[PDB]
Amino acid sequence: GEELIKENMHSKLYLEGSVNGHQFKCTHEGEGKPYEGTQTNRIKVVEGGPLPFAFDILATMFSKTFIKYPKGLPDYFKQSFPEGFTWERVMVFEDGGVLTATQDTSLQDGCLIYNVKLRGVNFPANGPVMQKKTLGWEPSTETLYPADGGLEGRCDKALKLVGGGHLHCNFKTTYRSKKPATNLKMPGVHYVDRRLERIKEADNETYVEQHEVAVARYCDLPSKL
Amino acid sequence: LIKENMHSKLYLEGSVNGHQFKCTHEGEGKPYEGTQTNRIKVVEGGPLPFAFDILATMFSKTFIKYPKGLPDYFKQSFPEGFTWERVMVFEDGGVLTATQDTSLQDGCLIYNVKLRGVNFPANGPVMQKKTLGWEPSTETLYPADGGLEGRCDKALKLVGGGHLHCNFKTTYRSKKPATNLKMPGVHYVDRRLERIKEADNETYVEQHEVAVARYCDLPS
Amino acid sequence: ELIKENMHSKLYLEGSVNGHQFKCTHEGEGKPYEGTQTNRIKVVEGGPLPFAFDILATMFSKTFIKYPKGLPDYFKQSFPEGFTWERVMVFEDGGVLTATQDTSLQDGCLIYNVKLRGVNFPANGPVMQKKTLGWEPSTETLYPADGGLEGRCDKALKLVGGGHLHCNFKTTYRSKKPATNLKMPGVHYVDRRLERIKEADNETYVEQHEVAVARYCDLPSK
Amino acid sequence: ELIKENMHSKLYLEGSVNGHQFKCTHEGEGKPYEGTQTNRIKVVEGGPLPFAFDILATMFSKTFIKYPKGLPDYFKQSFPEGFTWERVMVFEDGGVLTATQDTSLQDGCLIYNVKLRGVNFPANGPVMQKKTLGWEPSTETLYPADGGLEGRCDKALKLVGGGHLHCNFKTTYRSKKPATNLKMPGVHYVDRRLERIKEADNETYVEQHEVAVARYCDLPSKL
Repeated sequence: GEELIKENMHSKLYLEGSVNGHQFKCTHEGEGKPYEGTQTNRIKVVEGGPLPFAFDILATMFSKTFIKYPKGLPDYFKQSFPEGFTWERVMVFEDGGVLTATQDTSLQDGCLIYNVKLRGVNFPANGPVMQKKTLGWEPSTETLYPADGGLEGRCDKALKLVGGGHLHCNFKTTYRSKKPATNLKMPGVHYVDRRLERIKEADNETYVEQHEVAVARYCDLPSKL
Repeated sequence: LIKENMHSKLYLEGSVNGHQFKCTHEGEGKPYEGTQTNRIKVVEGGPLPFAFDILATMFSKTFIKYPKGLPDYFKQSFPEGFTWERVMVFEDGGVLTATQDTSLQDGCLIYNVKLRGVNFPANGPVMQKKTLGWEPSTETLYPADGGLEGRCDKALKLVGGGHLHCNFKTTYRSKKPATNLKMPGVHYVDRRLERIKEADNETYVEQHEVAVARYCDLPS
Repeated sequence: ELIKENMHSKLYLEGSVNGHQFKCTHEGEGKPYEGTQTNRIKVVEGGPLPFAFDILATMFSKTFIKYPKGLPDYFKQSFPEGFTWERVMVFEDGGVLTATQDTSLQDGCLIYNVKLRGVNFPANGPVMQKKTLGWEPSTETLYPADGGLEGRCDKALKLVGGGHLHCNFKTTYRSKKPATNLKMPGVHYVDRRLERIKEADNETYVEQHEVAVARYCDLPSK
Repeated sequence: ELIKENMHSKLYLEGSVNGHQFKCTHEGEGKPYEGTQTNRIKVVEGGPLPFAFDILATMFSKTFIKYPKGLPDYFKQSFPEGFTWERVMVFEDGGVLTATQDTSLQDGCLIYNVKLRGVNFPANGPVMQKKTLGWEPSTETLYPADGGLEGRCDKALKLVGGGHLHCNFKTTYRSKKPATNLKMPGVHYVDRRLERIKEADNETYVEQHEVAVARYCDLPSKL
C-alpha cells in the first residue's frame, strides 16, 4: 500500500459539474512528489467553456495522496491502495452558495484516477463568484477527525476578493477508504496545512494550472498532562 | 397546454453518502386542483441504505392550485417549462443539493433530477432508516429578478416520537423570456405530501401531494 | 380564564447589538381571541440606534394569537403563571441574535421582560446601513416537544432597492405552569402580518401592529 | 507593550444558557510572551449548572498569545485603553451562544468583563446531558477587517462514547484605541490547546490552562 505509491506519481481526472444551472465537464493532467507533499496539475474545460462563474470555487476538486505525512502519523490515503478511496464534500459560502461533490480515487498503471461529480447551487447572481471577482484562496488548515473508519475534515477557508477583503467558505468532507478498516491503521486527530495557488490561466479560465503543497501534523504544542 | 388531467415521467440519478442510485416515476394528476399521485421505483442502487423520505420532494410544481388573482409562474412557463435547484440542510448536518428540469413533450410532463447528498451522520435517523414521513408545510415564494426563490422549514417525523428538522432553499427558473410572464408577488404554498404505499424495502413507493397557493389573507 | 377579550401589555427590553447598548419599553393593547394588537414602543436609552429597528420588531406577545376551536392554545392556558421564550435569529449575511423573554400577568396586565444579544452584523449589510423596510408576512410552524413548543420560521426583510434579507428563526416556548395542567396542541401553524404603523425621531418611537391566526393543516388527507 | 513578563487577570462573567441564569469569576496568572496561562474559575451563582461547563471554556484571554517577531500583536499594541471581543458559537446540534467581552488594564492587572446568552441547546444532547470531555486543540485564522480582526475557528468537543461535537466560532476583535497608533497583522493563525487541570464540587470550581502561539503560514509559495 505504501509500496505502491511512488516518489513521483501522476494523476488523470475526469469531472462532471453543474453550477447555478450551467452544466460543464473538465479533465486534468497532474504530477507530484507525494511524500514531499507537492503537486502541479494542468486543467482543461472540455465542455461548457467559457464558465460564467469564478473557477476558484472548483480549485479544490482537483488530491489527497500528495500530503506529506511524517513518521508516526498514519497516512489513511496511501494505506488505502490498491483499492483507493473516496471523498464527499460540502462547501458552504457565507453568501449562500453551496457546493457538494463526490470524488472517486483509484489507481491504474501507476497513474491515479479521479472521478469527480459535483453540483453547485444558490450562488447569488450579483456576488463575487458569479461576478468573477475572486483572486484565489488563502492557505488553510484542515482538521481531520477519525469517525466510523473514515475521516471527517473541517476547514474554514477564505477566497480573496478584488478591492481586498475575503469571501468565507466552510468545508466539511468525509474521506472513506475502500479497503476494510480492519486492514487499516487509523491516525488520531491531526491537521493538514495547505497552500494552493493558481500558477497559469488561459482562454478565459478554460485552461488552469494549479500547484498544491500539503503537510500533515499532530498538534506540536506542550500539554500539561 | 396544461390540461385538467396531466401525466408525468421522471428519471432521477443520485448519490447519498457515496451510495449511488437511480429512480423513475410515472405520475398522474390534477394540475388545477393541486393534486397528484406518483408511483416511484428505485431501479439502480436499491435497496437503499437510507430513508427514502429524504428524496420524497425530488419527485412537481405544475400541480399547485393557483387562485385566480395570483399568477402561476409554472403553468405560465409552458411550452418551454422550467427548472429548479435546491439545497436541503438537515439539522444533524446532512446536505442534499438537487437540480431539475421540467419539460413538456407530446402531452407528457418530463422530469429530470440529478442530486447529490453528503455528510449524513451514520447513526443518523436518515441512515438508520428511522423516519416516518414529512409533516405538512408552507413554502414562501419570493420573486427575485425573473425567478422565484422558495424557503421552507420542514420536519421529518421520527421512530420514537420526535422530529428531524430540515431547511429548504430553492430557486425556480422559467425557461420562457421574463417579458412573457406575469410575475407573482410574494406568496405561500401550503402542502401535504404523504406516502400511500411502499413495497420491497422502499424500492417501490407511491406518493400523493396536495398543494394550494395563496396570498397572505390577513388584513392590513 | 384570565385572558380577557381586551388586554393591555407592558414591556421592558435590554439589548446589545454589535456592542451598542440600549433599552426599550412599550405599552400595548389588543384583542387576544381576535389575534390583534398594537404596541407603542420607545427607545428610552441608547438611541438613536446605529442599526435598523426592524430587527427588534419581533421582540415585542404570543398571548394575542387567534386559536380556533379544538386547537389548544398553549399560551393562554399557561396563566396565571405565564411562559418564557428563547429565540435565535440567524440572518443570511452573518448577523445572529439570541433573545429571551418572560411573560407574566400582574393585576390583569401582561408583563414582558426581554434580554438580547446581537453580534456579527456586517458593517456594509442592510441592517447596519439602515436599508430595511419592514418584514414580509410569515407562517411559523410550532412542534410539541417535551412539555414546550419549538417554533420554526423563515422570514424576510424588505430592502431599499427591492429585494429581501432572509432570516431564520428558532424559538423555544416553555410554560411556567406544569405541563400536565395543560392540553398540548399537535403540530400547527401561525400566520402573521406585523407592520410598522407610525414612527418618529430617528426610529426611537415606533408603533407596530400584529395580526396572528393559528390553524391546523386544512388540506385533505390519504 | 505595558504587558509584563508575568501578568494576572480577574474576571467577572454573567450569563444565561437555555434560560438558566448564572455568574462566574476567575483569578488568573500567566506569561504573555510564551503565550501561557492558568485560570481558577468559580461559579458564584447558579451552581451547579445544568449544562456542560466546557461550553464556557473559551469565555475566560487574548493578550496571552505568543507572537513571533515580525507578526504584529494587535492585543499587546491595544493598551492601555484596551480591547473587546464579540463572539458567536454555533454547535452542530443547534446550541448557539453569543457573548461579548471587555479587556482593560487597571493598575498592574488585567480586567475581563463577559456577558453571554445561550439558547436552543437540545435537552437530550451532550451539553445538557453532560457527556463532554474537553476541547480538542484548535487553530484560529485571524483576518484584518476595518482595523479590527475577524477570527474564524472550527472547534470540537470530545464526547462520551468517543465521538466529537463540532462548533463553529466567529469572533470580532476590536481595539479600544485608533489607527495608526498601531500596526496591523496580515492573515495569520493562532494554535491553541485548552486543558481542564482540576475540577471540584460538580463543576462549580475549575482550573484551565491555555497555551496559544501565533504564526504566519510557514509553507513554500510558488508565486
